[PDB]
Amino acid sequence: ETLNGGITDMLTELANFEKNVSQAIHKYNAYRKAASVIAKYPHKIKSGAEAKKLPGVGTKIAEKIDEFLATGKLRKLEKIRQDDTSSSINFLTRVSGIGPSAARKFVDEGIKTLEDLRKNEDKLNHHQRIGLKYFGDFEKRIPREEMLQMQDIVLNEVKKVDSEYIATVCGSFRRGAESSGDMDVLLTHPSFTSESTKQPKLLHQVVEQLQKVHFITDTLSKGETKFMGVCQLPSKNDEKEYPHRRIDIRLIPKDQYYCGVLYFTGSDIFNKNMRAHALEKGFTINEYTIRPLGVTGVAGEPLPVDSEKDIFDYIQWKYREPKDRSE
DNA sequence: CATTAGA
DNA sequence: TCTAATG
Ligand SMILES: [Cr+3]
Ligand SMILES: [Cr+3]
Repeated sequence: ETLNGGITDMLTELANFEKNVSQAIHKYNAYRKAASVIAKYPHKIKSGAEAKKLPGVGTKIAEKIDEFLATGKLRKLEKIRQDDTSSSINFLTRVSGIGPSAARKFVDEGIKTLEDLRKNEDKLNHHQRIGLKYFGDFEKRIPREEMLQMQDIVLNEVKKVDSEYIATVCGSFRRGAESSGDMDVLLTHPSFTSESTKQPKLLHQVVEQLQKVHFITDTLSKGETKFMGVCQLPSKNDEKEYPHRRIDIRLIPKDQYYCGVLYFTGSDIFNKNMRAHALEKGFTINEYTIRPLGVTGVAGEPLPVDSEKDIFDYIQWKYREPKDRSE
């Protein structure tokens, strides 16, 4: 957690580079299990050799460790951090829409900067276009004060269209967070569960609603169960307009909400931990359900859920307010 | 780890 | 169809 820091961070920097700037999925995979393993190790790595005893730890990384241990740096690390092309890819990727593949491509093309991207808005797809259009605002945080106002409106039209709609703003927001990065809304309707073969419109209805009133202003991707947009709070009585903000809506079988809700609310650790527990408590938790284990090794048979509570009750735990679902 | 775009 | 990009 800190004894092995520098090794782990250098290592991940090592990993992420083969992954993006190069196409070294393997090398890249390599740096991670190592950076993972050296993370666990309860003692101060003193030398490569020492490290080396480890699992996944090879000659290659070992060699790494020493230079890092010995000198407060790493050239390869110092040469990449410097490398303009490489840099370039790391940069371009901030463009929502831009992944490594694309990054590289554009680079090969000569497109390295933001401006480069403007000059060739053609070479870009709608997504990317957007991305590009909302780069600053996309990278900005979202004040809960704002989280509140958005949530507000959103629950309004939801309700407005059909009063039989259940929305919940999951995530860190849900979890009290003084700030968030994009709002996620979990949706469901009685009229849609596991088997009841859809009602795409279900989703449809609402996005449409949101647009109609100006909530949603773009569309990144609209599907029958998963919309992924952009939003903006009606800039008041002038002098102050709201920045563009990512948003995502999702349909869900009424019959699989709460798990989902439970789930999406995190925190990553709260989940894992709760989940781990469910294993003792003779169960299984996953993003959609909760099945009772059968000694044979495994089992199934999704237990019925009407609230965040059922799941809790199920594994006989203390209801944890989302506030303190931190871990 | 599943959903969407796109070519 | 496969491939990329989000989450
Ligand atoms: Cr990206
Ligand atoms: Cr998200």
